Amino acid sequence: ATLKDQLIYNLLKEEQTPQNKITVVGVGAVGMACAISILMKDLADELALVDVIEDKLKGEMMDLQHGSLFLRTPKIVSGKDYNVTANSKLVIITAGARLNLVQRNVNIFKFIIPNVVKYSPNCKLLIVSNPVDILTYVAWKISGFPKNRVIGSGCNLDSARFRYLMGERLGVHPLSCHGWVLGEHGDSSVPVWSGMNVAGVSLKTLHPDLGTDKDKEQWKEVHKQVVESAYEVIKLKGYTSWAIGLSVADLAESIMKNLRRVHPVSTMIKGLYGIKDDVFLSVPCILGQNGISDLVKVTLTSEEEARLKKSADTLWGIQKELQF
Amino acid sequence: ATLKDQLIYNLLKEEQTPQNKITVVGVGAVGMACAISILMKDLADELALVDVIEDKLKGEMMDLQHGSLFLRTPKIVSGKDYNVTANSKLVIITAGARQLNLVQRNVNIFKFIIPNVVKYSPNCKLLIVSNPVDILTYVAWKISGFPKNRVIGSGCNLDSARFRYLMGERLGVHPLSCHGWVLGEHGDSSVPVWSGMNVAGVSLKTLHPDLGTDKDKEQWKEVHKQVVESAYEVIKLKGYTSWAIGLSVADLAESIMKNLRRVHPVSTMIKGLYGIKDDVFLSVPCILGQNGISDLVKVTLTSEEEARLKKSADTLWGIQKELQF
Amino acid sequence: ATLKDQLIYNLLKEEQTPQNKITVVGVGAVGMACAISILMKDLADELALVDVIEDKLKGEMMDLQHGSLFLRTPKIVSGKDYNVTANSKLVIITAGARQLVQRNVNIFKFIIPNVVKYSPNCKLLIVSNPVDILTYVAWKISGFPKNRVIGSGCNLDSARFRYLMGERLGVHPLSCHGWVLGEHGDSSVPVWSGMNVAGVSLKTLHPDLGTDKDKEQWKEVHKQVVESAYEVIKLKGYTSWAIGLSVADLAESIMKNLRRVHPVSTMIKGLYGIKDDVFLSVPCILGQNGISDLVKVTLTSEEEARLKKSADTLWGIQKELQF
Amino acid sequence: ATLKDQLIYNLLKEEQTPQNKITVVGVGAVGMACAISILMKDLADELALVDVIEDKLKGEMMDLQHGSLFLRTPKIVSGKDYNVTANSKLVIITAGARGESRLNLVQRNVNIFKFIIPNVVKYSPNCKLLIVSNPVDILTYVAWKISGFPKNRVIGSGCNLDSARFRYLMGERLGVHPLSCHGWVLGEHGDSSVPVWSGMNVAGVSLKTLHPDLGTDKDKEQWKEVHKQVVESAYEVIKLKGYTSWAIGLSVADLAESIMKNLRRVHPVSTMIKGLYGIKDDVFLSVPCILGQNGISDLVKVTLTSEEEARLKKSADTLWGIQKELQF
Ligand SMILES: NC(=O)C1=CN([C@@H]2O[C@H](COP(=O)(O)OP(=O)(O)OC[C@H]3O[C@@H](n4cnc5c(N)ncnc54)[C@H](O)[C@@H]3O)[C@@H](O)[C@H]2O)C=CC1
Ligand SMILES: NC(=O)C1=CN([C@@H]2O[C@H](COP(=O)(O)OP(=O)(O)OC[C@H]3O[C@@H](n4cnc5c(N)ncnc54)[C@H](O)[C@@H]3O)[C@@H](O)[C@H]2O)C=CC1
Ligand SMILES: NC(=O)C1=CN([C@@H]2O[C@H](COP(=O)(O)OP(=O)(O)OC[C@H]3O[C@@H](n4cnc5c(N)ncnc54)[C@H](O)[C@@H]3O)[C@@H](O)[C@H]2O)C=CC1
Ligand SMILES: NC(=O)C1=CN([C@@H]2O[C@H](COP(=O)(O)OP(=O)(O)OC[C@H]3O[C@@H](n4cnc5c(N)ncnc54)[C@H](O)[C@@H]3O)[C@@H](O)[C@H]2O)C=CC1
Ligand SMILES: O=C1C[C@H](c2c(Cl)ccc(NC3CCOCC3)c2Cl)CC(O)=C1Sc1ccccc1Cl
Ligand SMILES: O=C1C[C@H](c2c(Cl)ccc(NC3CCOCC3)c2Cl)CC(O)=C1Sc1ccccc1Cl
Ligand SMILES: O=C1C[C@H](c2c(Cl)ccc(NC3CCOCC3)c2Cl)CC(O)=C1Sc1ccccc1Cl
Ligand SMILES: O=C1C[C@H](c2c(Cl)ccc(NC3CCOCC3)c2Cl)CC(O)=C1Sc1ccccc1Cl
Repeated sequence: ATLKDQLIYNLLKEEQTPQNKITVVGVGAVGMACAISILMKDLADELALVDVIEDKLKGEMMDLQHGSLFLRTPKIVSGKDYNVTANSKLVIITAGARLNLVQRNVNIFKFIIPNVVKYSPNCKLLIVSNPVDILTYVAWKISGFPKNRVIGSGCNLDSARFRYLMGERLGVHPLSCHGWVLGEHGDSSVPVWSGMNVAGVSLKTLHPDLGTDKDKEQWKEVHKQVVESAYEVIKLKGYTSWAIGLSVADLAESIMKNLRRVHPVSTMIKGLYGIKDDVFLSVPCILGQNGISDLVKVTLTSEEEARLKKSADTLWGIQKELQF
Repeated sequence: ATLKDQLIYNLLKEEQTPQNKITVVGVGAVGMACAISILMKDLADELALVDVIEDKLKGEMMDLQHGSLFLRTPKIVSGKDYNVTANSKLVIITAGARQLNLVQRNVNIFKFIIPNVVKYSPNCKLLIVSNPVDILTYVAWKISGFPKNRVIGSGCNLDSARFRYLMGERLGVHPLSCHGWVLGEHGDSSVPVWSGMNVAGVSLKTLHPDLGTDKDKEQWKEVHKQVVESAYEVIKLKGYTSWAIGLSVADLAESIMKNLRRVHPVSTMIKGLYGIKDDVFLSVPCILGQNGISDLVKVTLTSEEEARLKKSADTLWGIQKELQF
Repeated sequence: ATLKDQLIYNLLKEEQTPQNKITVVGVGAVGMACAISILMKDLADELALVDVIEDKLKGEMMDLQHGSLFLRTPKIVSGKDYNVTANSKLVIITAGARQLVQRNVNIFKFIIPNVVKYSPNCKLLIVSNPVDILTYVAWKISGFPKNRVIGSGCNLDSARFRYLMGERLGVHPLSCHGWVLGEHGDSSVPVWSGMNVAGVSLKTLHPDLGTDKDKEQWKEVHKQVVESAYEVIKLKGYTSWAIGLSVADLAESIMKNLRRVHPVSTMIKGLYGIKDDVFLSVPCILGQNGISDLVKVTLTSEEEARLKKSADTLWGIQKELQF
Repeated sequence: ATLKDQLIYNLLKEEQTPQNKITVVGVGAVGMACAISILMKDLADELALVDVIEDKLKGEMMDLQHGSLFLRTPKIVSGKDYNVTANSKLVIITAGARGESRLNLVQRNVNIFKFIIPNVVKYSPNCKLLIVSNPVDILTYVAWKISGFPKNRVIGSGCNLDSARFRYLMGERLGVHPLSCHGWVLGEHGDSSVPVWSGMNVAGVSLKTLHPDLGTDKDKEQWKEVHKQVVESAYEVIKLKGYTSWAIGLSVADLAESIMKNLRRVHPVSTMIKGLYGIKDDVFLSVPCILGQNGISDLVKVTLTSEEEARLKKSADTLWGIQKELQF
């Protein structure tokens, strides 16, 4: 016999499958921050890591594995083969690298998505890789999954950054500062001024110039700073990890726990705000165990609606020229 | 009136001195992992970041600041100037770089760090991470002039954390329930205490007398060898180590900030113990509270285990006596 | 030498002052739920319990003490003497039996001076009913500034409202935003204008929201907040879990200096035409100094009238109180 | 078109089976403490409450439901009908009623279990049973016999609270946190529990090695009193507040964490100890068990002294004597 057999008597020995499994595809700067944020929030009972670079993949896995004593996730596995992803509740795509970007990542997704669907056919896909709104469509098209199980990060980080800036401006915690950034993630995002409030008190009601160029306090700058900061962190640090890692983990929480909380995430907007083309844009979504079960019908101004239609038109133009 | 004045009526324009403040010196791979682990464990009400590279420092601070919505730490500040560290309860040194050269290099760095830290937070607890951790904890203690309790070195905390994971894998039991102690000099010269290795109070050395011996048919010595091998393997594979050390440092921070009085394998002034008569810092099980190392566990070591600690102490002192401050 | 001396070497046996201490006065049904909710949220490094009934007080303390292994609060102390409360950051008053005005005042006449004596720089969190009247009583006796005297007020009312709204819409209470303000209890005010999900005003989509002409009768959501309160009392005899969790949430904001907005009772003199020393619930920024700032909610003529009537009613009682 | 339809567009109505469900049977002092501890530890996505007293059950459910804003458990349901328990991963039995004999209590609670257990198995056939109701060691057997579930899916609280109280007392004595103070109380839960002095340590330093008279009557520091106080305290809390809730509530939640999360942590819980320590009868006693998604997958073979072994055999003999006279 052995010391294990000497010390421990076994009752049953079937290698039981996990119940709450999460997969992170692309153990990059973003991917690894999502991983640690998920592990510390105790959202999964099994974490699977997938990457093309086998050496980095093994090292990242081993590093997380050594922290097991301080974690409540008993199984951290990795592999270049997608067999490690089998029966994931949530699969997060943070793969690629920081029109060429579109084309390059589409080819990467051509392999990633069919492999993911092959091992976890009833999973929820959370796309992070940029352009997130275009790649969510790419994933949805390749997977053949229903629109609810294809979730794009979209304006989640944008709204997270907006609520922080608003929070600093007012000297109130971002949790209590309510604001919504919707539409196309990035530069072309839309700040919904009407929805901006603290304790149900509309900021646009108290300050009618809110978001206009006429504004003496320059509140439009709060949205400009969301865009400026993104590029500033890239200029300073070379990458972004912590803010996106935490935001992705927050979405994962609502999904894994079936919380039914409203989040600003990229979804099939076709049929809303006059949009006709198969494009994904960020709107407030109820996130549960089935992904996006319900969508909040935000009342948008003519100006706000126009911007979402223009984003949709722009995004479709690229999407129609894509070879799957 | 501004929209802020229109929306909010002020009772008092604040501001209390920081209450549960933590400072991270060196926003490197290790430093930033300590930062995120501390932020997620809701240990501080204020986090301060210090580095020589201002661009990276500002970037790392801003990135953490954007995640504020998902955090319960209302103030994340940074700066090259140590004025940002003022009134810290715990100051963590993760400064320098990866890799005698590393000793004299990091000693020179500490000659500025430590006096600046003491200047702004004179009643703080120092948590040294930068390598050689055992030597640099002494360096910090000497420069600071702080009592032995307020100078805490990471030491064999990560070593024991890695050991408990490996032991855990071997036995198919969670590392939390697998008890083992790696003590002495952090790194290659660490000591696995085979007498203390247990699960549910059942001594593994009692059941398997060959435990941690050359004749070990199951080769349990490899569990300690793998702790050393893994360290260099992660370095070969990804280029650095962050997550494992980040989590371990946060666990120590928890006992220090919350005054938990939990026992941890950390580097402390081992003079007067195990025949050591020199001013050297080695890892032993320490009770971690609001005053740092208030008490230490007197582990019964074998003549071979004691000899290793004395040899480590002799080696470490040899370097330490030739150091200039 | 003793086994303790043989096993452990001591470096220092000094100081030991509590950095994040919380005190619960009145280990009743409400008090004990506040205690467990605080302990599990890891908000204090020391918990102190005070009561007149010494037997129950010791029993409740010992029970919590046995759970120490599963907690991250190293010191749980109790006593009829307020010496146990010394150096508290937050003191919660859940003392005096449930139904009441003049009775609890006589209880406070001793509780508050004893609390101030041992923790003079603490934040007071009043839970004891009538919460709005007793917050004034505490503020008057303590002599503490407006910010360090916090009343639970409409925190539980809004918590119940957001749950009901949440059920109605099939959305989590966290994402369902609504504000119940004014006098805690029956005379509370639902602010329909502030009611929203993702910044989308429910009153904008449904103009009949919280009126009599509402075919969906959303005015029932507020009625049910009041009805439920009395229903839980009819069914289980008391209320503990809902209030315990709500008090812990306020405690979190205070202890961690979060600066989050909460519906809590504060000195409302100078707002909505109120000229008297009365405490009513308004959205307040909660931190290390308590109520540092308050949100100036735009109220309708009817909403304002209700708050003025509550203020008038509350002052009428308060002016006839002997101090 | 209602305000809900105006505000929210629906993608799917697709209501799925609860993934991480927990059921609490008996919303008493113990039951409700287990409930709040579980809710705050974010272990379930659905909590179901069952009791005979419909009014108290509705009130307890509504009270928890109002706290939903401060919780991460989206569904809190209750009912006298066990249809509410359907698809529960873990079912906890805290259904009982605490100047009566111990034999009156056994058959009293067996009559109660004769309805509870078949109803639980009917709606959640692949669940893990966590027995709390006293005598826990006897009632875990009763549940196992009625359910027909394998040994692993029938978990009794046993000496979990006993060890939790012991580690607190040891912790106070040494001025070290209970987490860092390691000790094991095994065997029959209650008065007849066994303190395993060989396993008593801090940082792997055996206390019995440093102090050989540890736990003996010889003991100059009288460490055996640490175990006596575990028993004395139990009755003292009962004398003082009339019941015990917080300590047991937290302990049950800790077990639930290991089960729900499949942590594979070692816990002192009651399991069938047949063919171990010379016991040949179908009896459940507390030993260190590895708790995962399948319940008790493995058990730690603790080296016991002749005296320690004798106590476990005597407990087993006593427990079987009652168990063989029971009707099912
Ligand atoms: N709010 C949002 O939606 C945000 C999105 N992002 C995006 O996240 C993505 C990832 O960013 P970083 O991690 O910083 O990039 P990176 O360069 O650090 O990491 C990408 C990783 O993916 C791996 N990878 C490449 N091809 C792969 C394949 N076929 N299968 C699996 N793994 C593969 C690479 O080896 C690398 O480890 C980018 O597209 C970036 O723009 C970044 C910030 C915010
Ligand atoms: N168990 C343990 O004790 C472990 C200790 N370590 C050690 O931690 C240390 C840091 O490692 P990494 O972060 O990976 O190195 P790194 O190269 O990523 O980071 C060091 C950082 O310190 C900064 N720095 C340098 N001089 C400074 C000064 N005067 N003031 C402030 N900041 C300064 C650098 O700019 C850099 O950002 C190393 O000495 C390493 O050996 C690593 C792993 C485990
Ligand atoms: N949202 C809110 O503001 C709510 C407020 N409450 C209120 O909380 C209060 C407490 O309720 P329960 O705990 O259910 O009452 P209870 O009858 O269970 O408990 C009150 C406790 O205070 C103790 N006590 C009495 N005089 C004392 C003194 N001088 N010093 C210290 N302790 C003393 C009693 O011995 C008893 O243990 C009531 O006034 C009740 O109306 C209840 C629910 C919600
Ligand atoms: N370490 C351990 O194992 C401990 C076990 N216990 C035990 O826990 C049990 C419960 O204790 P308390 O809650 O204080 O008792 P209690 O009197 O407060 O509560 C028992 C509850 O079960 C309900 N109940 C009765 N018959 C039922 C049935 N057929 N179906 C569903 N519910 C039913 C009652 O209506 C009541 O609400 C007792 O047997 C007690 O000895 C207590 C402390 C520690
Ligand atoms: O989408 C990203 C990706 C981003 C990033 C990465 Cl990871 C890498 C590169 C860039 N940009 C540049 C770098 C060189 O010059 C052209 C493109 C960006 Cl912008 C890092 C980042 O923060 C975000 S979020 C965001 C981006 C723009 C506006 C608003 C928001 Cl919220
Ligand atoms: O102390 C460290 C520092 C270490 C590290 C870092 Cl951060 C960076 C580099 C190295 N290796 C090399 C690099 C060039 O050639 C000589 C040294 C190591 Cl080894 C990375 C690491 O894991 C640990 S912990 C450890 C180290 C050795 C044995 C046991 C343990 Cl627990
Ligand atoms: O203030 C309280 C105290 C309350 C309680 C307690 Cl703790 C004790 C007793 C009662 N009522 C009765 C009991 C029998 O007949 C007379 C008085 C109430 Cl109503 C329990 C409780 O839920 C609240 S909050 C509330 C009260 C009324 C409307 C809206 C809200 Cl939010
Ligand atoms: O099992 C229980 C049930 C217990 C309890 C309750 Cl809830 C109620 C009553 C009693 N005793 C007596 C008192 C009056 O006459 C009949 C029975 C006990 Cl003992 C309360 C309690 O703490 C425990 S744990 C325990 C019990 C005895 C020794 C050691 C431990 Cl760890």
